[PDB]
This record gives sequence, C-alpha cells and structure tokens, in this order.
Amino acid sequence: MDEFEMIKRNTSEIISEEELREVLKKDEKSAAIGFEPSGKIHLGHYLQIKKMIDLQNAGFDIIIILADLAAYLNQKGELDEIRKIGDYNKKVFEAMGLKAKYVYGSEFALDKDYTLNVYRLALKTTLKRARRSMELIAREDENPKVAEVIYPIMQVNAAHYMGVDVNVGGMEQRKIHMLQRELLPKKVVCIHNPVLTGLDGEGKMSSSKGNFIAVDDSPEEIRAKIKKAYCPAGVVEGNPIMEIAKYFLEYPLTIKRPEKFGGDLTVNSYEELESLFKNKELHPMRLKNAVAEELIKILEPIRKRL
Amino acid sequence: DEFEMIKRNTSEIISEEELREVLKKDEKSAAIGFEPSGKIHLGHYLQIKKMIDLQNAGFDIIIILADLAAYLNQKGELDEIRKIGDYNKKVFEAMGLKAKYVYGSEFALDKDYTLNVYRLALKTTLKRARRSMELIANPKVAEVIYPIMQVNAAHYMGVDVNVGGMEQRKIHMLQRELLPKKVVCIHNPVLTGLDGEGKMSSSKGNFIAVDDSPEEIRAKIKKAYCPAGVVEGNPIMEIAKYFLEYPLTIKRPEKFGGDLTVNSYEELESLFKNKELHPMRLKNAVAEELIKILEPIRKRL
Ligand SMILES: N[C@@H](Cc1ccc(O)c(OCc2ccccc2[N+](=O)[O-])c1)C(=O)O
Ligand SMILES: [Ca+2]
Ligand SMILES: [Cl-]
Repeated sequence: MDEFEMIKRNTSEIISEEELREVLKKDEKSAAIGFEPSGKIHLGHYLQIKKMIDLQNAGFDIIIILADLAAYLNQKGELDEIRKIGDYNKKVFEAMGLKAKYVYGSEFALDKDYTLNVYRLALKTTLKRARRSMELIAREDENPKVAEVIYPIMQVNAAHYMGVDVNVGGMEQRKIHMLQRELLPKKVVCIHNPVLTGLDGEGKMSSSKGNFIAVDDSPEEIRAKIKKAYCPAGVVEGNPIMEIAKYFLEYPLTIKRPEKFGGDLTVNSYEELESLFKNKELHPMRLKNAVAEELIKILEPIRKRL
Repeated sequence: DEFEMIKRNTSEIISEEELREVLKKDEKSAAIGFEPSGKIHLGHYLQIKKMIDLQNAGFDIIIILADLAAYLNQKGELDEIRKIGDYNKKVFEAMGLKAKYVYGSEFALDKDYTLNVYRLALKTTLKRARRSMELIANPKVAEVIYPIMQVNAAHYMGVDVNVGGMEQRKIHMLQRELLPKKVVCIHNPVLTGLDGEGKMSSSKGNFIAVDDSPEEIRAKIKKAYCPAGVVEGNPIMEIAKYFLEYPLTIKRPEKFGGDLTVNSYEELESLFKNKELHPMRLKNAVAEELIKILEPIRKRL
C-alpha cells in the first residue's frame, strides 16, 4: 500500500478500486494516457504526467499516446503540423521526468484490425451518447462534423487494441471511459485526475483559453500570471492559487513576513495552508507571492531542460 | 531546505536569524544533554530525531551524558551509570545518530573548570540565578549552582547550537546573556505519557520504549488515554504528529466513506477533532505505523 497510496493520491476517482487491487497483483501491468498534441503544455498536463510517474513506481509499464489523429479529427490542424507539436510534447514529458513508450496514435489507429473494430463499435454506439461523451472535449463547432462522433469510438478502441490494464485521464474523459467499460470484453481500470481551474476562475485551464501557466513560462511571466489570478479571500474551491498549492507545491513551505502580522509562517502541509487561508490568517497577496516563488522553483528543472 | 528541516516540530528557536547565520559556516556543532536512562522511549527519540536533522544539515553532534547529575540525583554509582550511558549510545546509533559522546564527570570536576564555575558564581547574582530557575524549581544551594554550572558547560563545549526542552529556556537565555559567543538554542516539545497524566516517563505502561515488541506496543496503545474528539493532551495524536510518515492510510468501512488516506497530520487532526475518526481505529493505525517505524531500531538492538 505504499504503492497504492502513491496511485490514489490526488486523483478524483478510480473505477474501480476493487479491480485496481486485482491489477496490482501482477508482475506485468500497463497503463496508458493520450494527449492531443498542444503547442502549450500547462499544469494540467503536468498533473497527469505526475500520475503516470506514480503508476510507473508501482510497477506499471507506461504508454503515452501522442494523439495526432485525435487532434486531427478534433480540428487542430493538419497531421504533419500536429505531429511536429507531438514531438515537442514528447520532449516536455521527458523533461518532466517521465521515461516511457511514446507512440503516435497514427502508428496503430489506422491498422486494418483497429479500423474494423472501430466499425463494429460504431454499430453499438448511439449518436446521442457519442456526442454527449465529447461535450467537454470537442472543439466548439456551430456546424458539428462527423469527425466528432468517430473520435470517442476510436478512443474506446485504443485500450482494447493495446491491452492495457489501466487508462488515465482528466475528469473530462469520464464519459468516454464509461462507454469503454460497457462496450469492451475486458474491463480496464480508469483513473481520473482533477481538472484545474483557469487562472481567472472562469471554467477550466486550457491551451485555447489563455488562462493557464505553461511549464516553460519564465519566472517573470509566472509572477505576472499569478498576480492577476483569481484568489478570493478565504475561499478554497475554484481558487486556482490554492489548487496549485495542493497539487504541485512541496511542504514544508516557508511564507516570510514581518512580525506585525504573525511573522514568518512555516506551513507543514497543504491542510495547514488551507486552514490559515480560510481563517483569513493569510492574505491573498502573500499567498500569491509564496505560491509564485515555489512554483517557479518546482518548474525550474523542466525549464532548464527545454 | 536546511532551515525548514531543523525548525519542523520545534517549540522555539532562539533565534531564527542567528540560526540562518550558523548555517552559512562550513564547520558547525550542536550539543544536547541526556541523563542516562535504562529505557529509551519516544520522548528521547523525539530529541534524537532533532539531532539527526542537525547532523543532516552539516552539524557535528555532541551528546553530553549527564552522569554526574544522575549520580547527584540518586540514580546510582558512577560506574553503574556509565554502563547505562554506554547502552544509550548504542540505542542512539541504532536510531541513526552519528555523534561524539562526553560524560559530565570527564570535564565538570576539573580544577580549571571548577574555578570558572566559581568565577561565574562571583559574577552572578542570586536573584538572576533564582529567576533562571523559577520554572525548573525549602530551596537548596544546589538550585543556584545548577545554572552557573550549565553556563560553564556551554562555554566549555563551545558549540554553535544548544538543544533541549522549553523547561531549559531560562538557562539557555542566561547562557546567551553571560557568554561572549551567543549560542543558538532549539527547544523541542515534550510528549504526553500514555496515561495522559503528564510527560512521558518510565512509569509502568506510561511510555513506549523504542525496543518494545510489537505485542507490547499494541497492548500499551490499546489502553492509552485517547478520548474521542480530543487532540490536546492526547498521546496517540502526538505520536501521529511527531513520529509517523505521511501520507498514511487508515482502514475504515465503506459506510463511513471507506479507507482514509490522510495527507498530513493536520488532516488527521481535523478528522479526529470532528469525531470523523473513532479512537479505536486511530489507535490501531498508530500502533501498526509506529511498529513499522521502530522496527529497524529494534532489529539493530
Ligand atoms: N481524448 C484525449 C486524447 C486521447 C486519449 C486516449 C487515447 O487513447 C487517445 O488516442 C487514440 C485516439 C482516440 C481518438 C481519436 C484518435 C486517436 N488516435 O490518435 O488515433 C487520445 C484528449 O482529450 O487529449
Ligand atoms: Ca520488552
Ligand atoms: Cl553531568
């Protein structure tokens, strides 16, 4: 359970913890995650790669899908441009400390046997359910394309084709994963990570919303981005600064300050920080300052490698 | 970070800025005094862990084994106390501490040492000496000799850092007043005994010894003071705070929410204060974690 603790920690749900126990009893086990290549890799990506590294340390072989064909179907551009971004993304994930098997979706998702099962699955997936599964994933389209409903079926089939025991993704993948659990002969365990709040507090962090910290942002950019961030005094949920403190910072954490309010604060844990903030013993401005400097240092090794 | 490793789980540092200055030097030392004890318990272990923190931050560690004080306080003959102290040395080594050891009797009766005690006695008012002892103490002459003896011992050691309990606070402040070299003082908390009636001591069933068997640990924790919802003065919660590693998992039935993974002591504290974690499940968890923490020590002894 030191391993299992490593896995469950900071996830939103595991479907199911029962089945996940049975998986852990094996000398060979594999876990996969896919990412549409993105020109900006931000903290939401980093959270998920941290979880893949967790799974690695519990004895899992890790597969990262650079999902060039998914990004193509989801209107991100032409394959050759997308693949270039994918190669950059691979370098960022490696810089994050993940040594894994990096594979382009198009290396397997065009195989005759893959496609034939996409077509089998299409006969069993309603249009309603396919479109519903994409509400949090599909690029906004006034006039939605056929591509949008092929995408979730292709994703269902990826775990079947590769024979992985565990699929990891953000909570926005939840509906595809439930479809996958109903349709495939072997259940695969699904681990869902939280979705970070955008820096302005409006909805989720996204490469296309301009409301994110990128792992390669400069110190000066990170300070500017945190200083303008939404950070309501004493409110924790939907507060992206507190989310950063929860999911990325290392404790103990020293928050310097003059003796005239409370003096220097050595914070033992995120929970201590949460108490201090909810009781308004720590002001948003001082929280932001400390979080900016700590995140700059956490991200420095990734920056240095790119 | 080195400062944070030294501060964690201390009661006070006199002073933090001075500590940060010491941390810049490439050669630095810290001392602590222990009266030799036939059983080494978690109260001792708390203080040795703090010397290990210092050792890991580059300090050379000196342990003063206080055999003269023990001899004067009626704990036996000096040769008998030496045998206990030599055992304590093996326990501290098993705990991970690499230190130099000195017995009080090896320096504190030397002629030039004694003359300096008397020099300090001539300089030091009874009023100031009594004030330094107000907390530790028909008062005896011994009461005012103790503080000037402690000051002289700090002068004789010449360490950068002194470590002890808040009980020693006023002695440490007198050392800082009277001596040219300003020693940095680190004060550690004390542990409640398993009975909840005072500080951990060698009273029957009132301590966990670091070499207690797993069954002895389970039996003592089972009958310890641990009232529902109470964190203050709760020795089981203090053990979770000062010795356990986080995160940790508490098995709990699904109708309560299922197994608990607690990220930190503070998360444990809120849960227990709220009666969201029952004393018997806290006790069972703390006992099993503590057994695992102590096992490498037990096996080296
Ligand atoms: N939906 C994910 C992307 C993702 C997740 C899991 C996968 O197995 C995955 O790749 C397979 C795939 C799924 C859907 C369409 C195309 C492909 N493809 O690249 O061949 C992509 C995202 O939102 O970035
Ligand atoms: Ca025994
Ligand atoms: Cl002594």
